[PDB]
Amino acid sequence: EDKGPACYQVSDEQARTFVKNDYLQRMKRWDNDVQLLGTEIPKITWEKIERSLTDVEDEKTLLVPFKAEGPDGKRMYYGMYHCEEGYVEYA
Ligand SMILES: [Cl-]
Ligand SMILES: [Cl-]
Ligand SMILES: [Cl-]
Ligand SMILES: [Cl-]
Ligand SMILES: [Cl-]
Ligand SMILES: [Cl-]
Ligand code: NA
Ligand code: NA
Ligand code: NA
Ligand code: NA
Ligand code: NA
Ligand code: NA
Ligand code: NA
Repeated sequence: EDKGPACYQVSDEQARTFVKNDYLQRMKRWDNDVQLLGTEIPKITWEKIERSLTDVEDEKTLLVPFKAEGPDGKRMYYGMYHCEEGYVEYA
């Protein structure tokens, strides 16, 4: 049923490798964001990934925050990695 591990199995490094690969892939097609940053390949700097103190084995999403910077812009992103399913959502 699961195309993916439980979030408590995923290290911060694995979480960041996935969100980075995913975001850079989708950045190609996101016009508003590319025009904003002025590049399809921004530089990325990570923030602290906060995990729940309680119900650790039950967490379904890891929040992976990062700034993406290009020549014309810098913007904060909140990647919601849904670990068990194989995807990220962005707010
Ligand atoms: Cl960093
Ligand atoms: Cl992060
Ligand atoms: Cl977090
Ligand atoms: Cl779970
Ligand atoms: Cl749940
Ligand atoms: Cl922030
Ligand atoms: Na299952
Ligand atoms: Na996955
Ligand atoms: Na999970
Ligand atoms: Na890392
Ligand atoms: Na968009
Ligand atoms: Na989280
Ligand atoms: Na789903």
